[PDB]
Amino acid sequence: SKSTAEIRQAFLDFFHSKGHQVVASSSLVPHNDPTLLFTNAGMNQFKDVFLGLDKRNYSRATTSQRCVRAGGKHNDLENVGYTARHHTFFEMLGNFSFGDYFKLDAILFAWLLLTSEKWFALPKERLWVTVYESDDEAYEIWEKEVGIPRERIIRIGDNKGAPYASDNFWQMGDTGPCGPCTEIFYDHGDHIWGGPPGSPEEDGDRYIEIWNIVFMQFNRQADGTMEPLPKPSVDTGMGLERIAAVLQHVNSNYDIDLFRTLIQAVAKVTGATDLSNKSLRVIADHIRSCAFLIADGVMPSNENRGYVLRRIIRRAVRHGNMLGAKETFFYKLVGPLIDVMGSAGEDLKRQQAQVEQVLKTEEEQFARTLERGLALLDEELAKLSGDTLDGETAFRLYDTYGFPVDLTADVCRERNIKVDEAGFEAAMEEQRRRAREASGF
Ligand SMILES: Nc1ncnc2c1ncn2[C@@H]1O[C@H](COP(=O)(O)OP(=O)(O)CP(=O)(O)O)[C@@H](O)[C@H]1O
Ligand SMILES: [Mg+2]
Ligand SMILES: [Mg+2]
Ligand SMILES: [Mg+2]
Repeated sequence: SKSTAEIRQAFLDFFHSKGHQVVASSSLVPHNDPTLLFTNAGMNQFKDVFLGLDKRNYSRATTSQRCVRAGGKHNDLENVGYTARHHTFFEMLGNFSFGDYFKLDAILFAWLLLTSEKWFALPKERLWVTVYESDDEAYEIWEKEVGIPRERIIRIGDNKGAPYASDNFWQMGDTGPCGPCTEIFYDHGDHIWGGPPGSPEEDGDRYIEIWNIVFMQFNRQADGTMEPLPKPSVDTGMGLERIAAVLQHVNSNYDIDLFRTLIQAVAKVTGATDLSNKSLRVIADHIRSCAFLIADGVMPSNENRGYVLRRIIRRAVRHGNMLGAKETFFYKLVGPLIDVMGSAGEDLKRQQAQVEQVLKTEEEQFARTLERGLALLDEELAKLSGDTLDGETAFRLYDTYGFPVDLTADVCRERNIKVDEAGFEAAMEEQRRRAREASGF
């Protein structure tokens, strides 16, 4: 089968050959949005083009966008290591039409790439699609132009309990370009728990969402009102790792060549003996988000973007501990990461020394308190009655040992114990009040 690298290039080559302009991935740091924490979709760099405020020399584009979903609208941090299909850092393969082709040709491009003998040659019987319930045009295309049997075409309405709140209405922000979308799913087999989309068991890893094709129609305003876009457009997004899994005949994103190699590197530097566990997969994922965030200019801190980075670094170091790592390890995975990323690893390669030093410093700093915090936590979980750790202990872990609340919660989750988050937030504010009271400002 093709390697992840070959799949990335094949996708871009397909669209370049179909008249699309190849455009480089944008940074993980949003160029001009204070609002958005990290780039979480291929659309972000084209946002103003879809709005009609910015014009390109080209009417169609294609990119492999590095994305991080670890906060805000789309936060997948707590899915990492629990689902087959979620990363913090991942690449979104996209094709974009800026007032060019619309619904029919978008759907055909996708079906061709996925099912053509000349291209990915996936079997049609394993593919399922969804459309926005009111999108009769997309439905008819799939049914009569592509020939999907009706039993594999699923209409999805406002299933998130509000107007336009739907798995088939795509909107990356509270404002900005958005629209109904049609999505292609692959059935990984009945040995896997989960139902098709539109069932209460859709969240299972059996029917995995591969490719999301958005029909950009509206600009959503702060009033929540939908203003029509000047030109109807197309924004699609396919997960590189997810399509790599399908193509390499594996069910989990972590079973693809890239992660098999990365996970091996993780086991090597930590001394882990298991070929896979939650922690090996978590660290493999985290090095990608941490290294690439640093390479894109994000520095660890206790505020905003810097804190999300710091939080991810520290969770990876904690998982390293659980594997039994005996020396500073996390920064040692930057080399191995650069290598598995191929052409998408060249920016990181340039900044390898900087990134390794940031990660080494951060891990060494946290190591001062980690084991002692873990001992305290273990001590408090042993004397705990009930399924919830009080927010006082969580605050103590934070205040003295530098455990972010989600790191503490991550440890507790593994033992079937919850963390009283409100109790933690209350403790945090009371300290803020003490700081105001004493300082006087
Ligand atoms: N955390 C993540 N890890 C890996 N791939 C992801 C991802 N989030 C999204 N993708 C991929 O990017 C594509 C387009 O993004 P979209 O915003 O539609 O994702 P989504 O959040 O609907 C997928 P899911 O329902 O599985 O979370 C998806 O079809 C999926 O293939
Ligand atoms: Mg999601
Ligand atoms: Mg989805
Ligand atoms: Mg989607």
